[PDB]
Amino acid sequence: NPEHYIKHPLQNRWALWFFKNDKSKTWQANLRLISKFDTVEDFWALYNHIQLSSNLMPGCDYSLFKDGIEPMWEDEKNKRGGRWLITLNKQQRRSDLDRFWLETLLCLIGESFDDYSDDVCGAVVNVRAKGDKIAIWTTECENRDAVTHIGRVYKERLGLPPKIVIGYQSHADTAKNRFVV
Ligand SMILES: CO[C@@H]1[C@H](O)[C@@H](COP(=O)(O)O[P@](=O)([SeH])OP(=O)(O)O)O[C@H]1n1c[n+](C)c2c(=O)[nH]c(N)nc21
Repeated sequence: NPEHYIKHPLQNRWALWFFKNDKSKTWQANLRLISKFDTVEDFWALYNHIQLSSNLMPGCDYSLFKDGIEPMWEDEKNKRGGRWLITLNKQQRRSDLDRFWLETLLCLIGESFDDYSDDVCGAVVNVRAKGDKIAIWTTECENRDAVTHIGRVYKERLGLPPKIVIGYQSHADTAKNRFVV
């Protein structure tokens, strides 16, 4: 009976990355691979072992990306892409940051965007004194149907009311909203 002893494989293998701001080093040198996983059980083992985003020192990031995609604009799968951005105020560090981030992780590993989950590259949480950010990165900023489907599903999974609007920005511009939902 395979069900009783095999781990549950995920559709993709994922890599978790950590960034710590250190002014001595370049941005790329501050980015480090923590580990990879490709089962539900190994996901939770990693998540349960690491700090909540709300407990990270200001200036740190977590990134969860499909194995083979580095969490940087320069990666072949990100250079023509962009991000759905969730901007948090300082009070939301306490109320929403960790629950939004875990919901974002599950959207990725559970492949929650139907046919368009293949357009997903990964997600990033930035812990910053001026206000935290969470973002889902996708591979092609010109694929309007894929980008807007991901954005609408993401907004509903986060539980954001219609009085909130979230925006999608291309990395080429970051390096202006193209879409809003
Ligand atoms: C070279 O500087 C860039 C960014 O200007 C710098 C800060 O990115 P970042 O840490 O995303 O900005 P925040 O601290 Se949330 O603050 P604002 O976005 O300015 O409100 O971090 C570097 N950086 C940030 N990212 C995401 C990248 C990247 O993908 N590739 C490269 N080459 N650099 C990146």
